[PDB]
This record gives sequence, structure tokens and C-alpha cells, in this order.
Amino acid sequence: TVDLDWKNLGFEYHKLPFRYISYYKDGKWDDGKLTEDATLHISESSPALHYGQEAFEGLKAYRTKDGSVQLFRPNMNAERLQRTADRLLMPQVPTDKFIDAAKQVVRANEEYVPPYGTGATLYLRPLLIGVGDVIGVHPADEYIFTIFAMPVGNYFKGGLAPTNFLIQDDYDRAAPHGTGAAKVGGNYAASLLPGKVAHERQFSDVIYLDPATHTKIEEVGSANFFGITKDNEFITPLSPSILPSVTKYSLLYLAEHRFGMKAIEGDVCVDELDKFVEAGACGTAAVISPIGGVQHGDDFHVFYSETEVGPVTHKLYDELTGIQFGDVKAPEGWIYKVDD
Amino acid sequence: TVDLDWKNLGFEYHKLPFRYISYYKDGKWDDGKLTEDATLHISESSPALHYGQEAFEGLKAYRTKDGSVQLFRPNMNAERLQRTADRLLMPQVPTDKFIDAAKQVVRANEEYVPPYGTGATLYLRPLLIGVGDVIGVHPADEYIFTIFAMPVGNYFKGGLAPTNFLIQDDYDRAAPHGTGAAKVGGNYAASLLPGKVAHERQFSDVIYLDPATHTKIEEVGSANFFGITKDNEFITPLSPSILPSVTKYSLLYLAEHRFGMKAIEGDVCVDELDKFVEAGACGTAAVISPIGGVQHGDDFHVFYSETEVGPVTHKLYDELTGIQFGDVKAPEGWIYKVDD
Repeated sequence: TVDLDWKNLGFEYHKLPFRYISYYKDGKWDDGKLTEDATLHISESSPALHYGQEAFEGLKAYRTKDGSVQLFRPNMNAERLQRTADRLLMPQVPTDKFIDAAKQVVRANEEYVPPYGTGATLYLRPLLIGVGDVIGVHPADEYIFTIFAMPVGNYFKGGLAPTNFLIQDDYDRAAPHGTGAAKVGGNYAASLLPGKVAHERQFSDVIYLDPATHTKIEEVGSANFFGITKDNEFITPLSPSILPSVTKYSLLYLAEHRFGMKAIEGDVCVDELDKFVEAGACGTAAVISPIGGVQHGDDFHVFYSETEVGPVTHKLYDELTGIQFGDVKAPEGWIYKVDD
Repeated sequence: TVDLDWKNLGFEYHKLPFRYISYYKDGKWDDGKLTEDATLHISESSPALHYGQEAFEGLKAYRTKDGSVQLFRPNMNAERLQRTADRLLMPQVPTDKFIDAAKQVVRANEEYVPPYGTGATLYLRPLLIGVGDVIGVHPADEYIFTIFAMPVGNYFKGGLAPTNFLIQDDYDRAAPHGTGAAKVGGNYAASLLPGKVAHERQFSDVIYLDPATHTKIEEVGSANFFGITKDNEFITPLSPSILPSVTKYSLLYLAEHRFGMKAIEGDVCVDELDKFVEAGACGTAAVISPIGGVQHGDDFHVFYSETEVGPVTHKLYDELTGIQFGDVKAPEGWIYKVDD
């Protein structure tokens, strides 16, 4: 481990010594290599730049109590990137290629994986882009797959803390039959302006509703929503317009198999918020972001507290992060040791 | 003029000797320069690549009968790019900067502006992208504005010809409150898969309906729809989810001021297609693409003919292209001579 202000990293870009890069040409991926060049050199006519033919992932490497480093369910990120690629007519990066590449980046930059137990991690950003020359709208025939990395902070140093979110019905991050279930730049571009709107009213982010009818919750910025009912059920939105987070599936799994809770993907109506005794957002970067209150029109709805975080949220957070950092026994197949 | 197969260019990328490029840093655009480098060198963490923070324009330079070259309403492209930038939180490229840059590119590559009268033109592709380093979703603070060029063919060598289009209701190119009215890559990425679907059924492209209700026509691929009624009215869809083409406004204008037609932006219901004696798509690349028939569910609706093109479409096409190539007197303020 080098000497960085580990606890006070936030979540931002750092230029680390090595990234992985692989080129797709003539219907094939090359084997990939590590490069020291953090600048991409791509045609002015690259479809990633003109026609949004781009996708990314996000996953973390965690240092454990004995010093060894591990990935958490990177097979799930690979499969999500494959579905995202299909939607945008990009060639898939196979799961074994993806996971191997991720490991190569962690190993090559292992001294940047923060010490146990800062709660800090090495964040990996895989990126898949259409390059080469295309002027009429059409998929590329050349692609780049790259994974670069940066250390990121806990974000909950001081413990879990609630923040407030805004439902703002005159913005959609995705269409009903658009690219919402694909991790692509286009969805994020649409979120820039509503994000700014939320921020200027002192909310963390916007909670988006279903684009067809605007009556059901879709997601919290780029993260998934979950609610806990009085009968200790875990409920998260299910829509074909929603990005399915690895964190959400993991929480679904742990809620059931560790806590004996009914854990389902169902619709969550904005008119039934009192159904939930606790609520939060979940995702790789976020882990769990407890929701204090949600603003919708005139109304400000507080699930549990504006200052404290609920017991069930606490329990799920402790168990998920424990597994990720290796302090709690993992479900079968979830942990991928970086030196294996 | 150099020696290229002018009539048989299609619409595709060519690497010409010079492009314009200008960088935005510290809240300011530089003055711009011409460069011979057709490769962009941008951070692996550029928001254009991760968060779809990108926009483009398209406009043509036309050689006239005396050999001089001119642009057609590039002020309109500049203003559209400004609105597109606002939507994606990118700094605006001022109209005078935009038009001057376009002229510099035409002049620097003037020998690639096809001869009169091939019907071929020099296509300009301005591109505005967020670059520099950003990992959490957020606008860039560094931007590139570049304009590169390529000669493109008539596409209607053989005269205007109708093609068929498909309405396919399980895809949206944009959300009701998304980025549809902004010329950004995200909209085009969403169109890749439905485009492929259309093409494999031997249709030119998809006609998209309004994403909320799917009862009104939005646009024809990336081009605008227009219909002509039996009472010689020109009607084109108006939605806040539609990209407003310069060609559409120009056709609206000419229909009224040259042909004495009522010319309006109104809704066009998919259940009232018999309202139209002729229909087409309009845009910079397309000019006018006459629509033969439209497939919707079981039904194939032919407005005028599957093989011939209607008289009113012909008249509008002749007048618009005449103005663009300088053979017909222009409305005030439309033509921008490249050496002025």
C-alpha cells in the first residue's frame, strides 16, 4: 500500500500506473494488454462519440484482514455488460475475459488497494466503446474494451447517514422501450440536468418514476430503490426500464437467505410510501445510501428518520459489506480472489 | 476539385486533410485551429465516453453554378447545438464561432466540395464532447469542439424515389422528458437495434411514435416526418421529444411563402394516415426521402405510390435544393457564402 489519504478519498478519478486495454477488429478481440497510457486515441468519427455507442461497468476490489485482495461477484458485472452490449449492437466481452482483465488491473495496481479497514476500495471502471470510422448511424466494426482503476473512499466514515431525494416528474432518464436497462452513457446524459435541479434544491439526487405513467418508482439516480415494510419484507422496483444493480440482487439474496425475509422485485407506487418503515438506495459506489426523506410535489415523506438510519438497513449493510471485505462467510460463488 | 467518383459517393466517412478543433478550459473556448490529425486524444475518463456527454450537428456546403461554395442556414445549426448543449450541461459554442469554424473547414478542403451539378456536397460534422477526467456522473469542465468534413453523394441519382418504413411500437429513441429534442448520441444509440430490426425486414428505417401514448408520429429514424393533405396543407409533427430539423423549418417556410400552402406543426395520428396524399422524411442528409408505404402491424399504408413520387413532394424538393445550390433565389438570411 502506497501513502494516500485513504479515509478522505471521495469518489473521483485518479490516474493509476496501469490499465487493461483490448481491441476488437475483424470480428475478434485481441488478448488484451496492460498500458501506461491513460489517454485513448480514437477516430474523430468514433460511434461512441457521435451515436452514443458506449457502455461501462463499476465494481470494487476489497482488501481483506490478512492483506489479500478480492473481487465481489464480477461475473455479474460481466453478464450485465454482455446484455448492455447486445442492446447497443456491440460485441460481447466474454465473462472469462472480463474477470481476468479485472484481476490483471487489480494486481498491476495492488499497492493502490486501500488498507483494511478504511472501508475504502479500489474502484474498477470497465468501458466498452465503438471506435473507428462511422458517419451514417450504424454500429462500429472496431471496439475498445478497457478497465482502469482508482482508489475510492468509504463515503460513510461516521457511520451510515440518511440523505434526502427529490421526485421530479418532468425528467426521464430513460424511455419505456429505450436503453434504461443497459448501463450506457445515454441514460446518464439525460440525468445531468435533473441531477443539477435536485442539487440546487439541496437534494442528493432525483428519484425517477416510470416514464409511461409516472406512478411507480424506477430508480434513485443511477442506483436502485429498496423499501422495508412493517412485516419485514424487502421490496425493490421491477421494470424493463430499470438498470438491475449487482448490489440489489445481492441484497435480495441476503435478505432472504441470511435474514429470513421475503425479498421480492415488485412495483412500488408513489402513492403508497407509508408502506415502508425504511428505504434506501443501493449500488456499487453507494453500497447502501439510507433515504431520510423524499420530496414529491408539496409533500416531504420521511420513512424512518432524517438523521438516523433504520435497524434493518443497518443489518443488511453490515452483512453485505462484511461479505465483500471478507469478514463474513460468503454465499457460494460470490468471492473471486485476485491471486486465484 | 480533386478527382473522386462524385456521383457514386454515398454517405460515409472520409479522412480529409484538415479539421477545425477548439478546446474549452477554465470557462473559456480557445480561438480554434486547423489540424491534420483526425485522431482525438482524450482521457479514458472523458464524460463523452462514460456519461454520453456529447452532441453533434450536420450541415452541407454546396458548390454553385459559377464555382463558388456556400453554406445553407448554418446559423440554425449553431442555435440547435446551443440548445442541445444546454440540455447536457455543455458550454455553448457561439453562433459566430460555429459559422466561422464551418467556413474555415470548407475553405481548407475546398477541392473536396463536389463539382456542380453532381447533386453531391461537402458534409460537415461538428461535434461537441465532454472530455478530461470525471468518474462520478457530472458534467466535464473540459470540452472539445471539432468540425470535420467529407464529400457525400446525391443519393437521388436517378431522381427522387420512394422507400418503405416500419412503425415498431416496442422501441423508443427517446423518453417523453428525455433528450429527444437534443441532437445527442444517446438518442442514436437507442435507435441502433430498432434500425437493425427494420433493415432485416427490408425497411429503410423505423418511424417512431410518441413514447407516452404511441398514437402520434414523432420522427422517421433521425429525420422529420411531413404529410401533404388533399387540400394541399403541409403538416409535420410537433413534440418536445422530437429533434427539430433545419430542413423541416425550411420546408415549412417554402411551402407557405413560395407555394401558398398552409404549413403547420401539428400532431399526426397513426390512425389517420389516409389524411395524407403524400408523405416523406426530411433532413440534411436525406433532403427529402419520399415515403412509399408505411408498415404498421398487419397494415401496409401507401400514401401516393410505392414506385413514383408525388407532385407536391417534387415541387418542394426542386425549390429547396435549388435554393441550396444557388439556382433559385433564397429567402433573406439563408445563404452564407464561404468566402464572405
